[PDB]
Amino acid sequence: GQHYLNSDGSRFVPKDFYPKFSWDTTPMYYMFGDTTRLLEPEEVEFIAERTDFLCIEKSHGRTPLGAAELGAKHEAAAFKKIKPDMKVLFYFNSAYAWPFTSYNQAFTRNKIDEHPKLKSFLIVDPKTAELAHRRNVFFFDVLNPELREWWSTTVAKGVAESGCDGAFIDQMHGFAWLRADKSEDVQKAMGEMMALLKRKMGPDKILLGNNANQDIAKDAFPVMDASMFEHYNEKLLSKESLLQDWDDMLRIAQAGKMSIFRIGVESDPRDQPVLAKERAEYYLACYLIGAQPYSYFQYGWGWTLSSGSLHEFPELRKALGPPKGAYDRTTPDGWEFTREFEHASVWVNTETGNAKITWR
Repeated sequence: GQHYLNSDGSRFVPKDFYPKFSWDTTPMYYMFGDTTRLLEPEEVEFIAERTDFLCIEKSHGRTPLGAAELGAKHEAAAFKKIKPDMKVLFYFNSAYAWPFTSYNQAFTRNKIDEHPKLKSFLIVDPKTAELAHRRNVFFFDVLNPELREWWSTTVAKGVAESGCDGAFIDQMHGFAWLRADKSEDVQKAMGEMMALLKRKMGPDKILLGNNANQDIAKDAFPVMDASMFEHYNEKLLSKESLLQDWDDMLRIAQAGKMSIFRIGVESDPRDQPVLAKERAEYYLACYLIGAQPYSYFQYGWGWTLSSGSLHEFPELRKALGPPKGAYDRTTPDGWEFTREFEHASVWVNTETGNAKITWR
């Protein structure tokens, strides 16, 4: 146990700028924001106790501070006051031009025409010859090289201005379904944009891509340091998808990269805190079956500060310890999986949705 071991027994060698990792208890990642307010010191303390790795969300502190990147700057400093080594990521979406940061302030129905260069970065709906939009939120066009340059510089500027340790990039699809004949170009362009960002952030900055395990992100994945399994709907929590997760988590770890295995019980088949606490054992088990060095669990029922980050799920605080080996698929075509850790025995049936972790 001198070095962290992937489930294939190979050694995981982290980069110097990675967050802390340990198997002592479930390795945790947190991600949260609140448009309406900053964290109270007591809330910073609560989260800081439970994680070394978090991300501030897309709108945090927008109302009190006026711009979401100042929310990120505020919390990054608050957390680092407590744990100077905490890793705090700045959020930026690669697809939706959410107008929550100063950087994106022009991407509104009433301002965009006054910014013709920024407007030219956006997808046009061929059905209207006007900007494509989702409730008047416009769509970056990754096929536009000037957008790739602007966006990657902007994100790097947001990481620098906020004092964050890197970036969480949301979305990898580049709206490929809107230009499906160019899907391969979109995937290639996305990789180009991420490589620009990775370079522009300079050394020692973490790049986490959301859902970057998906084939659509293959050109982006190499320059990423981390990828998140978002489990954003029921299909992604199927027994087949969970087995794919576990396969992907090994591949990610073998690449020296980190994974975030994120669960929002809003996507559970079944009052969210009660449900979340009841399902914690099952979803933790799903993570532990596939867990690797420098993989982290995120748990709650959404993305707001009030969506789980400030609740105690006692399973997450129990001693876990290093895995004693890879999971065992109890029968070759069945959906029961077990795995042993130094302080816990995991059993899960992903066909039926039942699990039991026996804490020793």
